[PDB]
Amino acid sequence: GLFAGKGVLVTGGARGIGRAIAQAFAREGALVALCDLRPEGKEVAEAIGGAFFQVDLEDERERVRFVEEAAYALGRVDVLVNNAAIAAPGSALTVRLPEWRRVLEVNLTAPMHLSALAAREMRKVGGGAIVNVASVQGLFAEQENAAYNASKGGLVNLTRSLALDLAPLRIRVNAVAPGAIATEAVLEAIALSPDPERTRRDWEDLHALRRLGKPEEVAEAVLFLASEKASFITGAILPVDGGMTASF
Amino acid sequence: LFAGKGVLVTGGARGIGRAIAQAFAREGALVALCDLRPEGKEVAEAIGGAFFQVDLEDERERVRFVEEAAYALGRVDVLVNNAAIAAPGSALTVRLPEWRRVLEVNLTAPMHLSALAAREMRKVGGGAIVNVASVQGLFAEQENAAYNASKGGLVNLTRSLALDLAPLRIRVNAVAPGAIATEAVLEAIATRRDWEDLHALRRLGKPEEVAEAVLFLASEKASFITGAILPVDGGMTASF
Amino acid sequence: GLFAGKGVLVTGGARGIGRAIAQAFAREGALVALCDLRPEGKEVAEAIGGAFFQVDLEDERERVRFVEEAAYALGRVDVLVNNAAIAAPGSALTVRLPEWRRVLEVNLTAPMHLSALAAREMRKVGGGAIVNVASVQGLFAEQENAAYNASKGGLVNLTRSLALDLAPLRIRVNAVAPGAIATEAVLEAIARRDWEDLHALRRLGKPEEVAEAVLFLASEKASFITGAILPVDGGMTASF
Amino acid sequence: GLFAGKGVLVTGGARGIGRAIAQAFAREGALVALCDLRPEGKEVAEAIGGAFFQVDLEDERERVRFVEEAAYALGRVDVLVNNAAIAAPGSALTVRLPEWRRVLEVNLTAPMHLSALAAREMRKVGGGAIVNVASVQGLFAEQENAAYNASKGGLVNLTRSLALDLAPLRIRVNAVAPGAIATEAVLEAIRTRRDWEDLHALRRLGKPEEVAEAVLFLASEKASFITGAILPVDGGMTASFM
Ligand SMILES: NC(=O)c1ccc[n+]([C@@H]2O[C@H](COP(=O)([O-])OP(=O)(O)OC[C@H]3O[C@@H](n4cnc5c(N)ncnc54)[C@H](O)[C@@H]3O)[C@@H](O)[C@H]2O)c1
Ligand SMILES: NC(=O)c1ccc[n+]([C@@H]2O[C@H](COP(=O)([O-])OP(=O)(O)OC[C@H]3O[C@@H](n4cnc5c(N)ncnc54)[C@H](O)[C@@H]3O)[C@@H](O)[C@H]2O)c1
Ligand SMILES: NC(=O)c1ccc[n+]([C@@H]2O[C@H](COP(=O)([O-])OP(=O)(O)OC[C@H]3O[C@@H](n4cnc5c(N)ncnc54)[C@H](O)[C@@H]3O)[C@@H](O)[C@H]2O)c1
Ligand SMILES: NC(=O)c1ccc[n+]([C@@H]2O[C@H](COP(=O)([O-])OP(=O)(O)OC[C@H]3O[C@@H](n4cnc5c(N)ncnc54)[C@H](O)[C@@H]3O)[C@@H](O)[C@H]2O)c1
Repeated sequence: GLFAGKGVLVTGGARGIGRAIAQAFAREGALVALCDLRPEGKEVAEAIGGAFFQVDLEDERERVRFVEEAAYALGRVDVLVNNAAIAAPGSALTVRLPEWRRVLEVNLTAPMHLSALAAREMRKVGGGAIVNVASVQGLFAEQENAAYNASKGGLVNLTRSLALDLAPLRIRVNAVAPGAIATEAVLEAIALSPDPERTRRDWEDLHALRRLGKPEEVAEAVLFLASEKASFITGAILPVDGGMTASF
Repeated sequence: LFAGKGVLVTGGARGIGRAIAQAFAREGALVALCDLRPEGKEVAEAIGGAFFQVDLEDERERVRFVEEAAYALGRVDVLVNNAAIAAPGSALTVRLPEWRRVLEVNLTAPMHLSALAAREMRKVGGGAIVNVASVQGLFAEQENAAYNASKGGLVNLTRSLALDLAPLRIRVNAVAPGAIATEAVLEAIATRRDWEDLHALRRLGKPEEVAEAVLFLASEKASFITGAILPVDGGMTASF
Repeated sequence: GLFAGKGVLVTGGARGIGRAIAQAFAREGALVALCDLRPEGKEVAEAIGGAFFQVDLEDERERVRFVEEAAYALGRVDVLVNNAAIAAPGSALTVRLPEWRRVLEVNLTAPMHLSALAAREMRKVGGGAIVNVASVQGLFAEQENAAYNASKGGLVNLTRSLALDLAPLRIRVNAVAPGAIATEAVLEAIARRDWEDLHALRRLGKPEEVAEAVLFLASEKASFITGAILPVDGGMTASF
Repeated sequence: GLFAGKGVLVTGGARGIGRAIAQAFAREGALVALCDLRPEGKEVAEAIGGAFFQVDLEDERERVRFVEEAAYALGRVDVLVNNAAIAAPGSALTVRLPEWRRVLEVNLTAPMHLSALAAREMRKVGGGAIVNVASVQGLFAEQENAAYNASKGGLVNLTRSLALDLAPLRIRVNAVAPGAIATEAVLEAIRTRRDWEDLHALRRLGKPEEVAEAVLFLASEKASFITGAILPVDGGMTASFM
């Protein structure tokens, strides 16, 4: 397929969007290596004949291990998808500094570090592509979600920085900015709200298509940006939000 | 990807438009392209599509194009608004007639054609529209006022269309190309290194590269993408 | 008087934001020349001690006449505020072409033309400033308001174009992008809570609040600000 | 003037834009408290009749102490300007993790923490305003300046987050995004002159005072319906790429 025999690294591929991305790449012929804190990642890799590495991306040593083991296992690195991320509820008034720093480490520092590590391996095969999974919440903010909004905002401009600095290595770097996608994490957030039915309706209506997106739909955008079909696209931020950011 | 689907492409005689027409035809689509330039005839023949000589500045001609194209293809599933013109000059030098002509072709025409095409798309349960804007619709350049204003208008019109056509199951997006090596560019030059260095990839883009982005946005693979503006500029807009 | 003795042109100053802008400049000692199609602009001018010109900005001849007569009355032109605008309800599917074209003429072509005309007067005094009143609806769209969305989107990029081309004449050009403001025009459309909830401040803005932003951008305090689009929306565009 | 009797906190006020900002607020009648790691900030405070606090903004304990002592000295806190910042040359390929983290701490975490601390003081006087000094490099990137581009990008969206969360406390939060400003640091780093200047439509570098004027406006009541906004003060740099 579009990625036959290509080595693809996907962070946080145990479930949700990451899992959809890992499966999409496998369906296109890629040799996939994914990591996650969740042991369920093992099953995902088994189903797609890929490799799984249980990794805590908050730790710089673990990030180094993941790229090394993935590179050795796959034999090459062509694509890196920075999908793993976390959040810490609260505005600047109540978020605790340690939790805030942890979100910045996992959501912003990790993608920066992993991109550098992956780039050095891509150099061996003449280049490659990196896709960062940001969010519409990296372009705009929401109440009580300071750490997430700050870190994703940083990820958006980091994507531009990486695009400029890695262009010489023939590595393109882009990001997708999803709107509300029906992943386990979102279904949980909705189900645990005081009025789940109402919440679901409200979230759906944030999009022009009046429905939540599907993980597979975000995966298709990532696949496109990581493919040679997007050869003149780099440093771009692509919203995959069913029209959310087109109107208030 | 588009086997048997009806696709309308404006300004398909050369450059990006021609590449777009060829790309859809390669994917099995029934393509109807229009242009003022007669060479569009050979493009249609080479890809097995239909050519219509149309002056998009004229509203009657726009109505005629969609009617004739719909009849010829049998259905309309995708519309690509690619045709455009420019009128050199700042607000201080541009003449009103030429300014209005640029707005008619670059902004009014896409609005009108989208409405006409949408009515046909309703017959097949929806579809997709892709507008070819420009980085010069998100930013400006010296002495190119009509182009900058019309393309800026096209960018927000894309958002408007996305909102109003969502109920009809029609997605609407736009691509914003940077410097692409088309006849128009390989004419304005007729500078070289300057334009190339405007991008991080340090080279001009190829028409085919913009076409691939257009095909993606027009495809079901972009099912949750609407109202979006995608730069295809080799990293130009990522830095100054 | 931050603008004491300076000549200021304000379009659409009979009511709403335009009226507030005219009053603000007058309060600061400026010689204000405001135009509008509505007759009540006369009373506004009388109350602030300025000059009123009943003009139909859709007419290019009247636009030329306005700047010429206003310049003569004031003795000099230092600032131009393009505030006049109209809308045509409807999506691309229902808007009439003639109405769409008229919205483009008044909302986009008129500001382009007036800026050029005013710039020639500002040259006499070594430069000046132009402030275009765009809208959040020039950066984003809403349902059934295609003409307004497209024209305001064009006005946003035209502001960038003008800033680039007029810098040589030492004329800064910026735009304000107001969110929901409590003007009679808005009060009519409404005839509430939802519109207020669109802003983080949870209230509609006052015309006077938009005027203050306009005066800032038109002042020397904003000497290194040009080609900028400043939202005056109570936080609306900061979140969904 | 616009800030007569108002308590204003300015970070990194020893030199450059921060110094221009402190001087501007004092010029408008404000009671200014500025901090900086550089001891010469004392001179700025003395010149404008304000208060100086030597502070290492990378340290959370010193940040808490700064707001506490500044609030005590001024008697009230109405405005906070997050101006202090640092950079760490290098792309993601060459930057050292520790320096990258330090840049995030000073450029992004510090403004977040300080905004929270200052907001609690503003609540005592019915609200206030916060202005973050971002950069055009928070909206776009440049070569080999990853830490700065990432932190400023985060600061831009943090500005939106703060605006949404502090609105109820009647606190507006906005940011300015300066282009090339002729600070002593920039004047020393400098064909090179012409190139940097030609990045702006005005074809010249901006003055620190010009950025200060925008900050004053956004922090004033004249900007009462402006919050969560990012205002470029770049002489037209971001209006064009050619
Ligand atoms: N679902 C949405 O609506 C939505 C919208 C916008 C952006 N996104 C982004 O999409 C991505 C995935 O979202 P999701 O909904 O699938 O969420 P998710 O909770 O499933 O998170 C992604 C994966 O990251 C893993 N992970 C988190 N911290 C880790 C760490 N320190 N080490 C290793 N693995 C770690 C998690 O275990 C999880 O499997 C994220 O970057 C998220 O910010 C999602
Ligand atoms: N080439 C670039 O670098 C570049 C950059 C940004 C945006 N774009 C956009 O891409 C599109 C195509 O660009 P291009 O470089 O191929 O230019 P082009 O000169 O080849 O123009 C496209 C086609 O439009 C046709 N056309 C123009 N006015 C027409 C009318 N009234 N009726 C019918 N046909 C008409 C022309 O004959 C031409 O074949 C345009 O919308 C342009 O604005 C191009
Ligand atoms: N009110 C809001 O919420 C809001 C929000 C965003 C942007 N805006 C913008 O602010 C500006 C003023 O808005 P407003 O609410 O006061 O509206 P308004 O209805 O009062 O319109 C402004 C003035 O323009 C005049 N005008 C219109 N067409 C004219 C023509 N051809 N010749 C001469 N005068 C003409 C009108 O008579 C009116 O007095 C407009 O540019 C509008 O798009 C307003
Ligand atoms: N100079 C420019 O061209 C330019 C352009 C865009 C944005 N900016 C922004 O404007 C602001 C000021 O820039 P500047 O040019 O005056 O730079 P600067 O080097 O003078 O730095 C500002 C001040 O911050 C202080 N500072 C740095 N780290 C500190 C710490 N840990 N604790 C306490 N004080 C600390 C420095 O001592 C200095 O006095 C910054 O936020 C910068 O990113 C500057």
